[PDB]
Amino acid sequence: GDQRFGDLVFRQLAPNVWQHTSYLDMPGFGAVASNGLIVRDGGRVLVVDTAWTDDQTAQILNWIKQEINLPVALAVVTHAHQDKMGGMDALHAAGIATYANALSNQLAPQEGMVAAQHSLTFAANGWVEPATAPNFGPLKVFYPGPGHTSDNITVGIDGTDIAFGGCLIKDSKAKSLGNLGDADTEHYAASARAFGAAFPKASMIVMSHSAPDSRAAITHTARMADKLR
Amino acid sequence: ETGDQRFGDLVFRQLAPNVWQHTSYLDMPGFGAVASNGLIVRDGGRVLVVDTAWTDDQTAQILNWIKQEINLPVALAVVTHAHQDKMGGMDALHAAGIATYANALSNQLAPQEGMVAAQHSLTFAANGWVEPATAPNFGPLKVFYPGPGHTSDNITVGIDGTDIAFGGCLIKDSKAKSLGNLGDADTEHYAASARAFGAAFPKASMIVMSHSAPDSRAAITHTARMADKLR
Ligand SMILES: [Zn+2]
Ligand SMILES: [Zn+2]
Ligand SMILES: [Zn+2]
Ligand SMILES: [Zn+2]
Ligand SMILES: [Zn+2]
Ligand SMILES: [Zn+2]
Repeated sequence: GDQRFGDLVFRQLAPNVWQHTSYLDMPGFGAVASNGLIVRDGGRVLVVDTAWTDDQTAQILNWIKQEINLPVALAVVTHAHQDKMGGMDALHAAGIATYANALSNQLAPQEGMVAAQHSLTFAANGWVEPATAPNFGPLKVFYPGPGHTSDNITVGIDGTDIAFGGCLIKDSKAKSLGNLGDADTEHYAASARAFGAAFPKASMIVMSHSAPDSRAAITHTARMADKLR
Repeated sequence: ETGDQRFGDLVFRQLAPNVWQHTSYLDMPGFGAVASNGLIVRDGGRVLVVDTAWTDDQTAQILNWIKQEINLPVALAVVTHAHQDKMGGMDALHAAGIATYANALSNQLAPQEGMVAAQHSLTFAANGWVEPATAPNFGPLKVFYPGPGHTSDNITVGIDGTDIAFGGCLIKDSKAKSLGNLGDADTEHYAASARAFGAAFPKASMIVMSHSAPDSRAAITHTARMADKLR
């Protein structure tokens, strides 16, 4: 089911949804995968997360041209770290409208990232303010609270079984929560639980640094996070 | 101390013709007391409040002093993050009929932090400035989100037409040895957030903060210098 295309891997998850995967060598870790999503919505394609690099991100656009052949209407990026935002220039070079949590955009310069063009804001219950998410189609954006980072956001894919936890969620086989360097250890557990509650019927949980898992990934992550506080 | 006024457990100091600092104290028997400061602003025929006191009773004491001393209606309050010193008195504000505003994030965190949420949520652009439709009829209050620092949700307030800017718990005074309550702090971004506050209110010469008396702009650069060491 995996398709190799250059140094990237693509996996179809549903009739209109694919997972993109890109790799970066990290000392002591070796080659580290990061996953995002590609969604076909009518005559448009919507992207969740860049690849680690601009060149890899341009390859996502090339793959889309070959396999889907619809224009990319927008991309949303799920926090200000390299695996999610490292390829912003490739999107901007291509004239693609980009969106991130306002806070991600504010942190981007400190994090060595290029800010997205547009900022999302959120209600007190975590749901995106819809005026700030123009023509997002099936992408349903939820801010679960601080966890992996202060700015981390999540995305449900309406009309499918899929929700995307980004780097907040790890799979049920994980022994750790990954990079906690920028994490909120007090609030991480509640944020993970809030993600689950926000998308209560998603059965396929996609995440940045594990292959897709069932809903146990959410609970297992929350329980690991309980031990941080 | 001369010129300061007392009402119950609260102390008030006039900082400018239309601006007072409110000070309340959390007593922890056996140790002493922790002061927290907020602001009261007279804006023509109404009053605006920045931050509650630690408790509902203390906050009601603020409101009664306002009635006694200023005798204008309190239109709204802005609270600057979801911790007890800033939001502990929300129920008293609501019982008094005062409309309450906080960062959306403060409102989201409030249940976990044991606080009552504000009635309305403020949101912010990527440059930190409040999205104006979320802060209707705020008069001279200019609300700025400097980034994560003391907490993820901390906001700051400048008072237009005055030399005053309020850093809340983000800013410490310029003789401080440390940054104080770092339990919920963002150690990586704190220094940048402090600096961003300074740049947002570049002409403010009186810096008001939660846990020190008013200082000059030196408080900002000292805070940032201390914060640089957390990284
Ligand atoms: Zn990350
Ligand atoms: Zn990641
Ligand atoms: Zn960082
Ligand atoms: Zn605080
Ligand atoms: Zn405080
Ligand atoms: Zn806390």
